[PDB]
Amino acid sequence: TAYTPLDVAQAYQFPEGLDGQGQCIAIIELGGGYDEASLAQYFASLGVPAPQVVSVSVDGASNQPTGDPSGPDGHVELDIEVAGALAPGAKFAVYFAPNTDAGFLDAITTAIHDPTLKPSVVSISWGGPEDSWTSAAIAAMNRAFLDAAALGVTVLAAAGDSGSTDGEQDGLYHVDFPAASPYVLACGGTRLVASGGRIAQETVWNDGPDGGATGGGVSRIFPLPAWQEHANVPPSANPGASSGRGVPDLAGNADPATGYEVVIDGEATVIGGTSAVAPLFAALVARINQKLGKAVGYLNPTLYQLPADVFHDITEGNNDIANRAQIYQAGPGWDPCTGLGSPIGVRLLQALLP
Ligand SMILES: [Ca+2]
Repeated sequence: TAYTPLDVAQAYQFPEGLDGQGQCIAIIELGGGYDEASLAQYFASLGVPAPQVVSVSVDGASNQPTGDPSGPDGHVELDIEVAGALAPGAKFAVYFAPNTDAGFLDAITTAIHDPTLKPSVVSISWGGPEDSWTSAAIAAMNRAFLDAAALGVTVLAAAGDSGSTDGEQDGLYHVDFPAASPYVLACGGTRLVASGGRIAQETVWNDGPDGGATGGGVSRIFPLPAWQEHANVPPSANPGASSGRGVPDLAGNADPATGYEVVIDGEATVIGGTSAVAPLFAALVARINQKLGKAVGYLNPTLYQLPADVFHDITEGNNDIANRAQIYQAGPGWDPCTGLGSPIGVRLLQALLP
């Protein structure tokens, strides 16, 4: 199967009447590139206004599509098409930086502080397991997310496509950064079966070692935040059992099997992965900021205090691609596969009207 971004949104009941207008959404890109007119073509087919999109060169990098769908272009255009389709009245801001610790950082800090585009939400679909980041990068990164929160900016982050071990093949369980940061809205992945706006089934994304699986777990670097105390986060599965930030916060369709119908470098194709969820939730936020007349910024503490019925709870599956230990597994309420679960659009917004 497969769906357009609009089908997913309708599955998650995104609130109607909101196009994200007046909201600028930033997107972080670590290479590759998009073709403007081509994007403008994709939206038309979806029957949506083509959003205004701008490229910002960071550290000497820029919008440079290579033509390889499977290269960074697939990543760039999936980001813009998924969020562009759902918040088309919003201005889009794409920061390209070199694929590095530093370039990643300067991209995040430039968007966050950008005195002209002024993004209210930041969608990030890049990362690496948190134990592979320097201390310096980790510190500057959190300093930047802190800065986000303070400026009223909502930062979302894909939590990874390589199950509970995150492609760090050493036998232990690992979560990705920046999803692990508590200042970030960590986005996991699921397999959505849905029709007519009603969700039939929504399970943890896990197509095995080779099909990809949502990232998810418990950070042994960032401690359990106060707001996760009632979420029933388990200690890390790794030996030592320490206490830590449960990853993700929210989850949404990412299974390629039930993927997104896109157009990447001219070809029609169906792709999934968690790098689609963060731009997806990025559009929801923008619609909500639009409704309230104010940017919602940092949501994490709020989210964990809202009524559970604000979310579609995912209770079946596990994100273990490494073994048959079923680490970690989905369950009632918060779980280290899907978080609180998939947000219910109208419900999220209702609970945020003051
Ligand atoms: Ca659950």
